[PDB]
Amino acid sequence: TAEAPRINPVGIQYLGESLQRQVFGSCGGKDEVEQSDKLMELSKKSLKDHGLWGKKTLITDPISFPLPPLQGRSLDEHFQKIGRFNSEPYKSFCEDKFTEMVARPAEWLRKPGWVKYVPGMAPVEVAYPDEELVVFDVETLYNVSDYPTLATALSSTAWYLWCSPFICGGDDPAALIPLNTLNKEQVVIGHNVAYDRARVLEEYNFRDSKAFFLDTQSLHIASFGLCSRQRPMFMKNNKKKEAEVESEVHPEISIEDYDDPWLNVSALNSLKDVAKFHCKIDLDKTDRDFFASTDKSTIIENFQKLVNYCATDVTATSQVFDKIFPVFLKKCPHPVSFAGLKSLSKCILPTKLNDWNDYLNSSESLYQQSKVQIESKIVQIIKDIALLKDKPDFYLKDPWLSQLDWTTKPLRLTKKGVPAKCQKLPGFPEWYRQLFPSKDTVEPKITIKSRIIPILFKLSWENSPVIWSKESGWCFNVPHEQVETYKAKNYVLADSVSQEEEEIRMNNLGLQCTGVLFKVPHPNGPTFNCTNLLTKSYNHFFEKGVLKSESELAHQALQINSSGSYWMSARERIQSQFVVPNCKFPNEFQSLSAKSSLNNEKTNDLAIIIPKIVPMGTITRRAVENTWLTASNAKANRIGSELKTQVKAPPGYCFVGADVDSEELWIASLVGDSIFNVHGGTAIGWMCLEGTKNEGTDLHTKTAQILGCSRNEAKIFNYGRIYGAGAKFASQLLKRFNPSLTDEETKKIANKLYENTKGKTKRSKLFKKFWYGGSESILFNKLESIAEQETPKTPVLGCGITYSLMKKNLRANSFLPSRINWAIQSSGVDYLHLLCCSMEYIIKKYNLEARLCISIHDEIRFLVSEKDKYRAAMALQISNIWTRAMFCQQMGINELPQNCAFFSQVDIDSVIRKEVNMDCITPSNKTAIPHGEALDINQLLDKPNSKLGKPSLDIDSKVSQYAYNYREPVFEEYNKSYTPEFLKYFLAMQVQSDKRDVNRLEDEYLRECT
DNA sequence: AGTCTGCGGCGCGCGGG
DNA sequence: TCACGACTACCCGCGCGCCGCAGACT
DNA sequence: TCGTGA
Ligand SMILES: Nc1ncnc2c1ncn2[C@H]1C[C@H](O)[C@@H](COP(=O)(O)OP(=O)(O)OP(=O)(O)O)O1
Ligand SMILES: *P(=O)(O)OC[C@@H]1CC[C@H](n2cc(C)c(=O)[nH]c2=O)O1
Ligand SMILES: [Mg+2]
Repeated sequence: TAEAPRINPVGIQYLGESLQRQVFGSCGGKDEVEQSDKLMELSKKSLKDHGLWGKKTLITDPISFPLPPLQGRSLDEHFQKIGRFNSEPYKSFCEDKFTEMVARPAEWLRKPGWVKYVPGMAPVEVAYPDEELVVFDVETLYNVSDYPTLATALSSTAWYLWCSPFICGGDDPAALIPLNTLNKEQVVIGHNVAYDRARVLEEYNFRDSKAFFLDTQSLHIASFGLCSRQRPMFMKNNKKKEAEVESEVHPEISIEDYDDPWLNVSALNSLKDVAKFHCKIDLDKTDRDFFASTDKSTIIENFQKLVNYCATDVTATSQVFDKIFPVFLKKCPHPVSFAGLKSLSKCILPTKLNDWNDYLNSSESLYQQSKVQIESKIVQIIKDIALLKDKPDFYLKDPWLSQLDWTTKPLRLTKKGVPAKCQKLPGFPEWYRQLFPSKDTVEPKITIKSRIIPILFKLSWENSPVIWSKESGWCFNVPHEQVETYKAKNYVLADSVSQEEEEIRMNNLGLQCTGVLFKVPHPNGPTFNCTNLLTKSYNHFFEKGVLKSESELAHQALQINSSGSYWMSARERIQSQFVVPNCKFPNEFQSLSAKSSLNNEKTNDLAIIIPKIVPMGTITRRAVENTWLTASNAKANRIGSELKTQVKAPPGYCFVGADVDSEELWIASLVGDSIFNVHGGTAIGWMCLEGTKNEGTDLHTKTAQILGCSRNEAKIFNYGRIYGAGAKFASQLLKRFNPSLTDEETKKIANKLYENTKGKTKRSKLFKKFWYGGSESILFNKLESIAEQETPKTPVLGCGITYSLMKKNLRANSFLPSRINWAIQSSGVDYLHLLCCSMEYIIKKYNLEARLCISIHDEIRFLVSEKDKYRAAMALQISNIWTRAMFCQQMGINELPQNCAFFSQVDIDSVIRKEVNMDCITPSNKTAIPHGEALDINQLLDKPNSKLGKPSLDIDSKVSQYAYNYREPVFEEYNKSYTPEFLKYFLAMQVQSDKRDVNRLEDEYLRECT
């Protein structure tokens, strides 16, 4: 009949028989069972205390379908052989690189194209360099055009120079450098090589390239570290640098080297700093002004100097790479990292030109037109106050008008005659003079966020006028009789210095002071000062009666400067993007499919953008790019927020994408559950695996429904709790989420939640400090135990830590939390690398037409033709199940839950938007977009023509030749340090919920020790 | 020699991911 | 009685206020 | 870099 589900002692389902056999082979161990009775008693006690024992779980029919066979007995061997197969030729080329350098030609010849210089022979004109490894550099004349001007390259036996046709003659500046990328496999090394890659001619194809661009910066980022932390690690480097610069003489003993030894090891990212650190070479940068000139005639002179400078940069980059590369190989010895770096290096974005131009024009025009009107409105009222010096009593009476300073500056005479020099304006108000930054300026310069406009439009708080003070930004006067009442309302009293100072301004005019000032609350209640009134998060107080507007214009001035913040932030970066149309280069836009099959129909507009991505830009080996990974999603009231919508696929092609769900939380649950050897051993693991995203019963949704907030807000709350936060901080976030809640209530909720979540703490001389009585106590204790280790490594792949963060380098100013954050975030990077390697191998094996388009952290997208659309999704699911199985096998568990094995939904679309059923309507864009589709696993299986085709035997024959070496997992050497009786006693104390029991257990171990 | 009179780098608020 | 001990993490760029200096007429 | 409890 039908198959029977497999359930462990907790109500958790495992995979079916066929999938178990195909993935894990045959593995069964009764030794886990042998000690499991003790572990199960402790786990049972915890699950009974919190209330999770006996609760219902989701049960689903088993899934079984055939899978491609593995290439090894275990997952580690299979991934090792695949990783070596993907990266073999380039890895051979990168090693055994030349050490000695070829001398330079005495004279360089200016002629268009590629010229080869070999010592002892005449120069030769060549079409391509045609070499396995070169070092490369590009220079551009950026004020005139975006296209390159000259380039040079160094190889093992020759020197090469490329000169543009523009400088030789003519007036057409559009040209690109050819390198024969499509037909020859080669490695190109260079600092910030993403800039250089966008200039190569053969890169503008939809077909996959055969060249690997390697970046020295990312290698320096990953190994030897840098001052990434803005204040903890970077400011220190800056202060020691300015101390070295100022005082030329160096004392024998440094003043603070003992406190912070790590200071010596770290270095800055810019290539000059890397060169002077590693290779002790000084580089001058003076020539960069010559390429700012707007005349091609100046480039004709100083040609020799510019060429020699570029060659010097090439030599410096080569000698820097020679030092960096072996240490990177020593830190990260698994081939999967190298293959993943190669995969992440190459990306492409297709788009259209006229659409881009229309988008830019619309956004800019609306932004300027919105700004001008409100500025004019405010100038018009300032003019009348400017003439109101006469009849001083009128401004004297009004408190806001009284707050204005109406003094005037007298006139100067030199030799009894007026200089009329360095005089702003003669005998005009002093406040009005400040508005003008220069004499020549005719109209006052006034803008939203200026400090004076909350006076120009009168505004009140609790029907009380606002007054500015030196120590406290804004304060409203409150009568004495109600002061305790405002203390009841939790309003904070003003500082004593300001209260003493305000008496003089009150007693002047003969006015009287019958009240004390009360500070206007900043969003943060304690020790924060309010500065600006038109800022966001003041909108809730606005129109509630907490803040009163006598001027309706303020409301308009609030709507403007809130519909146009994003465009103000990003207009520069967006408008400066480099786009290349198809009409300029007709022969280069080539389809992904090998068979063209005609039907081009002379497509009017196409364009390609090459994103400039640094693959490793953080201590946690994450990638950086300034515009696209930091692009905002579409919003109804924000002008120009449809950026990612501009990417479109060419006809006959589509985008297939996926996103990982609850990644870091799942990794944390796994590393917590590793000790028990059973999935769901901890309470937080059971509260992670309780349900699925589709049914709506995930952990984040439950947190959202308990706290009454959105799912994103719950995500912020949970991640902040996990990395380490405070109850006051969490209560503050609850105050942001709902403005109608009294502070004491939020504090009470935060305290009860944290008391249930974390639990109590205990300090003992044998067992150091540990947590007990909490749901996530074991997860924490394991994290601090692994953070303290001498040589920390990533649990999955054994990647080492940077030199700067090592505890030997730091004897003061220790940074414990960064290590905890680093381990998990790095594990996420390892997940991404495994996904990319598996997808590449499957694509190459089954001859699918596919190429990676973009990968924003968890999110991954591909460009796939119409015929192969479902096959890519099938490959994605296979990649996901392999990656999850590898993660479980490394920790010591040989089983996997069924619910978390596969992606929830895989989406097929034509443009880049977050959800397929989104209209994406902005103030600039008034046209709806047709919907795509999203499929789960069953809807993927029942569709026809979604199965893989016939394989190729030669690929397996090539994979089979590589070798495999056994390695012991990282947690085993950690566990062999501790003796088993100490382990059983430590766990037995960690499960107790009362302090007296823990004391008794400690004494019982002391008696057993004898 | 005095007498003011601008001025660009540094740092903090404030938004995007 | 002191010994921790605190504390979301990883990134990007723009606008306004402040200060230690350069520069044009007595 | 001051603050705090068991
Ligand atoms: N406020 C945040 N604080 C710390 N880390 C964050 C934060 N936001 C996002 N991240 C980190 C942790 C996330 O697992 C990871 C990916 O972002 P995100 O997609 O929002 O989480 P997620 O993978 O659980 O989404 P989902 O489950 O809906 O697919 O980056
Ligand atoms: P955006 O699409 O919103 O974010 C994409 C990725 C997800 C993870 C990373 N990230 C985003 C945000 C908003 C954050 O605060 N911290 C992150 O690490 O960027
Ligand atoms: Mg996600």
